[PDB]
Amino acid sequence: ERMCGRMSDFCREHKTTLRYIIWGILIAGYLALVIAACVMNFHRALPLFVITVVAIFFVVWDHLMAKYESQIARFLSPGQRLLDSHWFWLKWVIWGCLILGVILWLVFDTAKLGQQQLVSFGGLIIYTSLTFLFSKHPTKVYWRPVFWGIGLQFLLGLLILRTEPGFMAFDWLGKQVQTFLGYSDAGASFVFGEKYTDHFFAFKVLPIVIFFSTVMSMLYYLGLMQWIIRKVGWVMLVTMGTSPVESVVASGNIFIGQTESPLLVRPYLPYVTKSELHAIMTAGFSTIAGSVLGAYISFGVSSSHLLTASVMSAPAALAISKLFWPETETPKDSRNLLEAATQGASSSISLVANIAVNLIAFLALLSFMNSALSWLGNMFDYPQLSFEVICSYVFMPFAFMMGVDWQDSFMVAKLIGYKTFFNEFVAYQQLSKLISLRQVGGPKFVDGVQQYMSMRSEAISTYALCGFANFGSLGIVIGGLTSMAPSRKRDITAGAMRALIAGTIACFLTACIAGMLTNTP
Amino acid sequence: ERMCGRMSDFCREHKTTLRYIIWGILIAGYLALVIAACVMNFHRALPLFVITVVAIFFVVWDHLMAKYESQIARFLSPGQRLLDSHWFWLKWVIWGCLILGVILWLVFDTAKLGQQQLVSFGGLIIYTSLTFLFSKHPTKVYWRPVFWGIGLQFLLGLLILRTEPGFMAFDWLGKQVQTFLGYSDAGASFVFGEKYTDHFFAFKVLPIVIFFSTVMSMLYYLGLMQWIIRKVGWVMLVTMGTSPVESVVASGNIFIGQTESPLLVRPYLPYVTKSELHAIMTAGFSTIAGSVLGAYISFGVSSSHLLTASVMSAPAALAISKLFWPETETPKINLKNAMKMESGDSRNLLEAATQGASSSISLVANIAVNLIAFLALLSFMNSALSWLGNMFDYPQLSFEVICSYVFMPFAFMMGVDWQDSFMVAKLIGYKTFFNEFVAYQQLSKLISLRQVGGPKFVDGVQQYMSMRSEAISTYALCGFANFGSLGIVIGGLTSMAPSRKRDITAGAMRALIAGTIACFLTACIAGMLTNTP
Amino acid sequence: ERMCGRMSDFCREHKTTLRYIIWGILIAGYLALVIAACVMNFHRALPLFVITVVAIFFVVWDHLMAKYESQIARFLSPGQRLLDSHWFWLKWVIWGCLILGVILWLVFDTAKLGQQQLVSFGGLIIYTSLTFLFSKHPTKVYWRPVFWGIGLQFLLGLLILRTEPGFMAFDWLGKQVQTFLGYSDAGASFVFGEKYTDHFFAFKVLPIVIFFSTVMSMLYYLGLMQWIIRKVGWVMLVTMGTSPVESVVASGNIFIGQTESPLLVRPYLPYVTKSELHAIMTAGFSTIAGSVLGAYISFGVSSSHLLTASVMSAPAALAISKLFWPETETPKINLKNAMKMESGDSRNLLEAATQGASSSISLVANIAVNLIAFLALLSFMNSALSWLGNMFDYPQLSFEVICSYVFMPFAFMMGVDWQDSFMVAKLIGYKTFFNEFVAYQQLSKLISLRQVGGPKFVDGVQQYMSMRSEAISTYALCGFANFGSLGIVIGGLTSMAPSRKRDITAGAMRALIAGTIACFLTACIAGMLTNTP
Ligand SMILES: CC(C)C(=O)OC[C@H]1O[C@@H](n2ccc(NO)nc2=O)[C@H](O)[C@@H]1O
Ligand SMILES: CC(C)C(=O)OC[C@H]1O[C@@H](n2ccc(NO)nc2=O)[C@H](O)[C@@H]1O
Ligand SMILES: CC(C)C(=O)OC[C@H]1O[C@@H](n2ccc(NO)nc2=O)[C@H](O)[C@@H]1O
Repeated sequence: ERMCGRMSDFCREHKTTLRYIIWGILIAGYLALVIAACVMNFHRALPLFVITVVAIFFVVWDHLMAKYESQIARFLSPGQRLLDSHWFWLKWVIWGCLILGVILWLVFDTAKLGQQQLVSFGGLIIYTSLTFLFSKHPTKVYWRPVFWGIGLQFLLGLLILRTEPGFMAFDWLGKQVQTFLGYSDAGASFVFGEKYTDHFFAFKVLPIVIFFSTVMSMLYYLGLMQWIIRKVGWVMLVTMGTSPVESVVASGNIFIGQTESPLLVRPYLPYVTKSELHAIMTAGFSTIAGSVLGAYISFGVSSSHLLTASVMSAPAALAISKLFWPETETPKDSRNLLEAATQGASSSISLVANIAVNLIAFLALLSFMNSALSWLGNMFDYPQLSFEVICSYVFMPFAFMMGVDWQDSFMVAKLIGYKTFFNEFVAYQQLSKLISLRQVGGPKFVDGVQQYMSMRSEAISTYALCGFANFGSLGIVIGGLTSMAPSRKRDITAGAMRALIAGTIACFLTACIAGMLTNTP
Repeated sequence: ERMCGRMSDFCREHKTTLRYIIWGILIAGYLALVIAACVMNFHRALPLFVITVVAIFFVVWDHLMAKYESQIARFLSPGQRLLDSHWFWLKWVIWGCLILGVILWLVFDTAKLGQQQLVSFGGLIIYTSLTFLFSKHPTKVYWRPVFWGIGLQFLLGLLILRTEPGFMAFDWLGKQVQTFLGYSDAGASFVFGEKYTDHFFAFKVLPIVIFFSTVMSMLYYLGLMQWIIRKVGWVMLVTMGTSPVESVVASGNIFIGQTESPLLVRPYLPYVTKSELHAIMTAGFSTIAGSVLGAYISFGVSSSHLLTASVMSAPAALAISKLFWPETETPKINLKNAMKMESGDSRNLLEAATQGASSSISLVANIAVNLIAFLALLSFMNSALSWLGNMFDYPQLSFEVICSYVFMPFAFMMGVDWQDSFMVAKLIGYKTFFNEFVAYQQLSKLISLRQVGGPKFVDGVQQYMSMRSEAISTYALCGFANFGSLGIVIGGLTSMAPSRKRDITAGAMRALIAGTIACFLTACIAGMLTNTP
Repeated sequence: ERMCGRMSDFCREHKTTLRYIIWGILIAGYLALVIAACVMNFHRALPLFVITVVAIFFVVWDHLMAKYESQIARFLSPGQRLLDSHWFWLKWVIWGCLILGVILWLVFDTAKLGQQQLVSFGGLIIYTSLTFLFSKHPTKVYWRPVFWGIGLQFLLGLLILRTEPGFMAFDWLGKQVQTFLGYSDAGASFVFGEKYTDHFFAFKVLPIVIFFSTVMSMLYYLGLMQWIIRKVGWVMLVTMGTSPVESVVASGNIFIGQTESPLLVRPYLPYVTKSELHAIMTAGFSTIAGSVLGAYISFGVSSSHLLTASVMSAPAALAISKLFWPETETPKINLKNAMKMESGDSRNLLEAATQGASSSISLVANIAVNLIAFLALLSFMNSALSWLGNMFDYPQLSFEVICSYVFMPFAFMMGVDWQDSFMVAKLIGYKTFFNEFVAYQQLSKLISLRQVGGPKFVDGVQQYMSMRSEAISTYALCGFANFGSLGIVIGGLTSMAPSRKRDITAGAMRALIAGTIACFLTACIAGMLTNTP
């Protein structure tokens, strides 16, 4: 094999140039594919052209910023110095302008809609105050994230509710995510037989976790996910104090489940601070997944309201995490692709078992609590006593503060009780039943039991229920997070209940703002 | 800012008094609620009133006993001194009186009942004698634990089986255990859908283990379980005279599985002697766990007999271990060290729940895989036996036919009559080679056949057996001693104390036989007390 | 006490005689049973008489070989010496005669069979040359194991395929294995209910794995599989001349999986050379286990071809390993040490069964989860490919429409005709990227389509392929070489021998390619001997 050795030496002589040539050949082939697709039919080939243009623009921008960083920094430094010099009096001007804008908005927009929106605004203020009062570290609170989150959720709500173009983009993104999950559905269909839909959770919801684990492992190996995390971290750090990890988690949870989303930042989980872990859990508890979203738009719940609530939850989750548990402490392996995929698979084999077992145990305990309450009520002539009715009676003032008129406070409180102590699936079933009763028509009160509730109360209830804040969710979150990062086990269980409460309050805040904006048609 | 800090400091200054007052106010409010419930309608509120009275009495009793232990010991000392002084001649009188009482009770009661009761008593004597003969150190035997264990079993059986209020009380306790464990379906149905019943075993029976493990972890963290364990262990320690560590483990094994029982004394596990380790393994084998009790009651097995079997099996295991592998060396664990139990790592409730749930994972996985393998082996064995027996004009030959003749003498000695001893032998064989779940399934089928009625002999094959034989079989099957389950238990124990690995395997096989003999002793006593239909 | 010790000592003195008497009595009883069965009805007792006769013959043969090995070696030595003396000129004559015989066979048989068989032989030559070229050490290649492996494969294929009694024997064995695993399929109904057929894969295919693992551990404890492995390994070692460890491993994979086969030489894994480690990996990747044999035969795959491929894969595996990665260092493992296989440490048979059952859990879990992930990725890939192809007015583009063209040359060289090479190419692609289960499923569907009948071409798409192509595809797919399994093998083997980790990851992909080439060689040899329908 003298010839083989000579050829190997020759290739090694021009190894870099050979690699550059082959990569250039592949790039030329991809560009030829794009150009041919455009030639045959441009409208048909438009998405591939747009994707290619965005990718090439990002590559060029990154290279240019890396090369010309010195000149850009030197040019920008004087502006930063000037801003630092004049901040002392400029902060007052900015705050005054913002207060003036809020006053104008209340005067011209909300006052015209009706009196019920001012109550929504009052509720918003009350909720913020209460969250600050019971915060873990009241003194060490950073108010910039909170105000930015409230303002951002307000703007996004106004961008999705008032304008159709804003609606279209988020609809498109949701469709893409659901289409993505359909693939794990197909794999599970093969492995568990065609009758896998008989056992929905066990044979459908967990294969999603397996597939997402696999893909995320591969994407961390390739290096795209770290680029995404860097870009998101930078933009969010300029716009808010939020750190990159929790910002990315919160953005991901908009369309991804609570159990899947922490896999976005799995490598960083051991080294996150307590506040960032609390923010991760809270962001998980205050959003719903994609498949459930499809099933809820199927039941008859409005699609626009579900989408608006899902999008608005993330800023609200971040603001409530930063207020409820501020950050006092200072922050802070795959040889090839097949290794990435296989390691993802194995991590999944651990995760799924832990999740399932914890969920079983927690639901059993909750049912026992409810049955002991029913027994105690039976001894008092009121066997109907349970968690749901205690919430139907306790939650009425909060429901009224959210904006729903007094008459409909009871039904909204009961729905929130079902949602908190039973998955929001049953809560949305009840809500759709009430919507159907209203649409069919009939007497408002049969004898003394109300049948349905106004349209506006239905919208508020739709906003309030959009979240995975239950105790089964508590179980699956604890199990999954302890499987992902065993080192932080003692820390994960510490902030679980506060995370759950923060998630529920985030849902209530989104509902408060939505009621501030929406009006009965 | 500063005001909040000042308020926090002021609260901390009076933190103890304020917290005590608030907790007392909450307790008083609960008491007022109970009082109001009783006033409104006493009959409905009777359970809550009884629970409150019992809890108050036990709290007061524990507090007083802690307060005046020295005075109690001082008052007791003169009596102990006098008894020690006069024991030299009083021991013979006590022994003679005990022998006379035994003879009188045996003659009158048993001879009135029939011959099967006398046969069961003879079987008890035979089992004890055989255990004594095949003992590790027959010369170095200490008979006091043996006699006291047999006496405690007899007293428990006489108090439950022969007294109606006790029978009703234990039946009620079993019903409550079943009802409590039935709540696992709330989670099983959610996780596995409403069709979870379609796969009965996998999506009903296994989740019960998960729920029980979580509940026991929570109770161990809180400290309710340790209270009962300490009390029963103290009773056994004072009566029989066993060592504190083995007494605590045997008392715990009543309602805790064999795998999780030694975790109570894990910190001191390396320092146990050989005899104590053998007793630990035996007490683990002889008794069943609390999780399986609900499932077995569901099949139709009597709850009173299950509960009585567990309670009587604890002292059975201890006495048989002391007779079978007597201790020949000085123990190294103090009573205070043994009794004290400290949570491994549970700062808050959620951590305890999560830890129990996580352990149930491996438990259930091993259980299911072993079941699959061993039932496949059973089917193959039956087919091969039938094929071999077809050669000799006997195609009915199977595993059951061999087992019925093999184990017949044990069933006959336990007190079962001649004709029914073969079916009990079949059950014993199923339990010995395969875990007791399948044996209990077969027993439930026989019980259902009896209850439904019909011909006792269809053509020439008996369909069901008497009620007394069913009670005896219930007692003789209440254990975890299996050939298949040996390996796992060894591994589990070896995980807790690797330093003792060489010792654990040495006494692993003999503990299984000791546990089976203990089960047979409990069954012998039950057969003696029960009366023929 | 003293009498008991004296009796124990006396029994210890005669312990060996007691064991010998017990074994003699058992043997006499078995012989008496066989005699009774034969005399009652020789027709019914034929199978048991045959089993007894073969068992006695093998026992006698083993005893004679063990006792008189020295005399046999003494007698054989002069002949070997004379052969070595004349070898200098005899080797040319033997080689020329062998080549002449090969040419005569080709001309007389293969040309008459048709052109496709000549193409199959050409493909055999092409595969051998291609493997030689891209070899780790082309200059240092030992050519004896290559020619001897090809010769043994040809001899075995000729014997089984071209002789009817041999063809019937392997069919009979396949049916017996079907029945043996059907026992497990029945035994899983208890755990997963009577509706386990609803979820075919998870609740039928995996219990087969568990039961096979249990049976394998049982047999390993007894010592039969070790006997068979020793005999086959000796047959291959006397001919080829490979090393002891690699011969034993490649001779014990015919029925053992890849993950568990190295346990045979687990103690010596850290001392194996790089070449022998590669041979172990290759023999792992080029054979299937016996657990999956039943399922594949049930789908409709021919049993004779499955068993013939399993048997032929081992010589091909070794020949390809020795061609691809020839040995350049002296092994340090003795033949006596390698052939020795330590029996299971299990105290009894049932402990071994439990150990195997507990071991199977990780294998089943990894299989399931890898299947889920990889099929999800396949669905995503197909969707993206169709989306891209829609832009060029070709939405039919997909993963299989690329595999058909990518792997076509390999199928064509194997001897398949032009028209049917694309379907075999799709099957090869499915087996390479995803496990052979899915490829065999597609093959079963095509065989069912052929058997049912109907139009050969319903449209411009072919429906089913010829019979000979089905046999060739049966041979080519009989392996465990997957991208998905490339990880698990490494993970297990590093667990067995951590010190060798750096070496294991070096020779994994080459081992996988060697396994695939071994499968293709078996397919070529099979296709050269199969006449067109
Ligand atoms: C029970 C099924 C049918 C259901 O949909 O009820 C909603 C509840 O099921 C959990 N859940 C659901 C979907 C998901 N990703 O798509 N992750 C989850 O955790 C979550 O607890 C929620 O409350
Ligand atoms: C499916 C279950 C109910 C069953 O059939 O049980 C048979 C085997 O399960 C072991 N087991 C069970 C429960 C437990 N704690 O609740 N500890 C144990 O060890 C025990 O060894 C026995 O042999
Ligand atoms: C569903 C099962 C039966 C199956 O089709 O298996 C596919 C993959 O599972 C690996 N496997 C399988 C069996 C075994 N011993 O019986 N050892 C293994 O490693 C092996 O990689 C193969 O590709």
